[PDB]
Amino acid sequence: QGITFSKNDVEIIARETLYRGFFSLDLYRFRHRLFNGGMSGEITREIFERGHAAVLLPFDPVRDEVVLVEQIRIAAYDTSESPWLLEMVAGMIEAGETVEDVARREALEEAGLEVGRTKPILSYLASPGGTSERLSILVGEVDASTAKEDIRVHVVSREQAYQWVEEGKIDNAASVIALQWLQLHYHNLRNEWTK
Amino acid sequence: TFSKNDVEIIARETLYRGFFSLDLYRFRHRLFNGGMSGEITREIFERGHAAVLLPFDPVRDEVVLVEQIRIAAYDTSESPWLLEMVAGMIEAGETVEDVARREALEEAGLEVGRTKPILSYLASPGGTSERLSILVGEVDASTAKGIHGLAEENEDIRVHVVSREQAYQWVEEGKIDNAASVIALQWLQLHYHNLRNEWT
Ligand SMILES: Nc1ncnc2c1ncn2[C@@H]1O[C@H](COP(=O)(O)O)[C@@H](O)[C@H]1O
Ligand SMILES: Nc1ncnc2c1ncn2[C@@H]1O[C@H](COP(=O)(O)O)[C@@H](O)[C@H]1O
Ligand SMILES: [Mg+2]
Ligand SMILES: [Mg+2]
Ligand SMILES: [Mg+2]
Repeated sequence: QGITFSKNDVEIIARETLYRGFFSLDLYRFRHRLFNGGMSGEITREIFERGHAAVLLPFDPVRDEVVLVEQIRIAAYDTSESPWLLEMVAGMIEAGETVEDVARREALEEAGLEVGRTKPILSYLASPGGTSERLSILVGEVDASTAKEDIRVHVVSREQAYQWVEEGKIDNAASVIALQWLQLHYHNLRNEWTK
Repeated sequence: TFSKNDVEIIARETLYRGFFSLDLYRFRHRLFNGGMSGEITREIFERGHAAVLLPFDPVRDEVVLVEQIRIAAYDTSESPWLLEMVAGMIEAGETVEDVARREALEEAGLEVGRTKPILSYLASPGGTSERLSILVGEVDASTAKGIHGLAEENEDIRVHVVSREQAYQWVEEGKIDNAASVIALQWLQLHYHNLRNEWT
């Protein structure tokens, strides 16, 4: 069951740089196997390359609270209520860094929070038709009574945060995914982290 | 509280123009301490916006997934073939619901009955403007068969009819790990009881 093909079923002819700045835009030139047999001809796709990221949902299991960070994301401007988004702690992963190391470090730099235990939520591709970006989300144990780019730190109840997902007030993929996951898993998580 | 009035977009400079575009946003914005930032620049991948349809069969408690290659998955995935939702770009002049219903037919051979909005999200707003709007669509999952996709767009698509339980377990196992599908299936895990009642 599940996916039909493997990495061996593609031929990446070229990854040609279209733009080289802080990030990159690459033209992938490739062929790939067809479900009915044989290979495609050459196909090209423009792919935004910005490396990958670690994401941390800071959850206080004693108080049933989430810590959110607020900062401007200018790309949200054209389609959003405001470009200041309420987000998860997150950071890009640089060479040799692990997801958990980045998540724990960014919790301290962005929320002023020390993380205790962590558990994986999931790792997802943000928009794989046009970008390679993968983001790996952890939930991290925090004490939301602990006090601390231009960031403002918010502490809200889990119920409020999830209601803001339902209402569309929180609508960035990382936060939606993490908070939907929390809504599905928080009972067991509180059990585990308050035992 | 800040709003768009607290942002000055000085310019958007097109850095690359092809099928998609890369723009440099040049801007200033207020700071929480009450000042105003210096000039900030961000490279923003501009690819327009998308419609996503979660095909749900409420009689059978089944979902229809589509399988297709996403070459950008190659560097970080076991395979670049992904299990995904029906989805398409919204071209100038189109609307979310019409695109969602049309792609359901083009990509999975599905006629869609009722639809309900799930949510609209920004895929990765640090680097792209892309917003995707997810609908759940009422389908008869037994009608999804075969290979679809338009060869004019080099779409080669296989359909997978599975139980909702199996689809969500694949999210848990990492076998479904693209944002649209994760968001849709997590939403469905939270709402399927009421939705099945609604559509019964
Ligand atoms: N879209 C972008 N274009 C150019 N530089 C960026 C972009 N996103 C992030 N950066 C740089 O990376 C840093 C960290 O970004 P972030 O992880 O979004 O806080 C920023 O302070 C910028 O120096
Ligand atoms: N990253 C991309 N670069 C270039 N064209 C693309 C890209 N993604 C989608 N397309 C266009 O959309 C068709 C397939 O769309 P989709 O299957 O929705 O990604 C392709 O034949 C192209 O015309
Ligand atoms: Mg960050
Ligand atoms: Mg599609
Ligand atoms: Mg299509």
